Amino acid sequence: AQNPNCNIMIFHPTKEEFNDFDKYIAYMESQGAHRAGLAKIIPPKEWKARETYDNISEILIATPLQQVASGRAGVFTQYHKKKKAMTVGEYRHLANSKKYQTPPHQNFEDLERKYWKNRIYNSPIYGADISGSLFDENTKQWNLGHLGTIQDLLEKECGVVIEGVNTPYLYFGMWKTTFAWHTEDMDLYSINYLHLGEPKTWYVVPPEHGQRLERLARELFPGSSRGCGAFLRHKVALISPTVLKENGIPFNRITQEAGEFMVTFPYGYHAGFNHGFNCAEAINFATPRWIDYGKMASQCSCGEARVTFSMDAFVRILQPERYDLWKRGQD
Ligand SMILES: O=C(O)CNC(=O)C(=O)O
Ligand SMILES: [Mg+2]
Ligand code: NI
Ligand SMILES: [Zn+2]
Repeated sequence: AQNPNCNIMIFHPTKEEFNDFDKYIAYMESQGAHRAGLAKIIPPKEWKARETYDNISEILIATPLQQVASGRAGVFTQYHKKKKAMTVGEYRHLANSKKYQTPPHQNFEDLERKYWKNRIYNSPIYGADISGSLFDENTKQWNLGHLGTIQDLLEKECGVVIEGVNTPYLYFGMWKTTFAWHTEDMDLYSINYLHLGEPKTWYVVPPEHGQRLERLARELFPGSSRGCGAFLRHKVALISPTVLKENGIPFNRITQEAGEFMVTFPYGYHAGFNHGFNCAEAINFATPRWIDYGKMASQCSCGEARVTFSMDAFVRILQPERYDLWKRGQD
């Protein structure tokens, strides 16, 4: 078995190897990369996502989210308070203000210590989940707006044509902006490209050990657990590395820098935080290996998780028994 300790693997494809996206994912999996739940891909030196970032300031962040925490430093939830619209140039200036900017620090480890010590005492503002792309249309390789769609993958594997579309999302971050512990919708893959700015630190639980994280979460968030049998689908709970180590949960960590891709694998729980002003682009995708994960994915039916139009068909075809109850949650 390749990668039996479930370490995060880092790949350096050549420009020739960067042509065929599906083939390269399958290669990484041949080497055991999926066992970690997360992999890093450093693009060939010849590749670029676009020519410059000099003209992005007029993108609108229609609904910036202030991420307000409750709990203790290592075990907390966050809720998202909607703020007034602002442009990316206005958000960048905010991120760089004395109230929100990254503190002085020695290295990524010192910054990580400061994040876990102090996150709960601040409410950073995240421009998350913005439909759009920063890849140039002429970028042919690993262009997250030109991937094969999940609907087409389901159709190729299972023969059933379904409605729905699959487009990317932009994320504008600042110091302390936080992504809570989650797997993807329908336990899909994700791919995330850090276009510019400061790093993003990731934490990940191997897919084979995901249920250990779920059991800990039920213990740490006991009211939430009674409310919903899949409350991590709400994307609000944070647990620190120190707490995970105290409770014996297997996990790994890595920091993504500008110009790098990350792939999350089916049922790979992940969480993390931004170091400072940045912009990322991410999208879900599928492979043949995902289908069995999609069939088994948990679902929130309490009403909180509320997701996209396109998840309907995935539930309806892969999980027909759950469909009725899940759809009640959506309506
Ligand atoms: O970058 C973020 O805030 C969150 N991204 C992801 O969870 C992802 O790419 O799967
Ligand atoms: Mg612009
Ligand atoms: Ni994710
Ligand atoms: Zn729920």
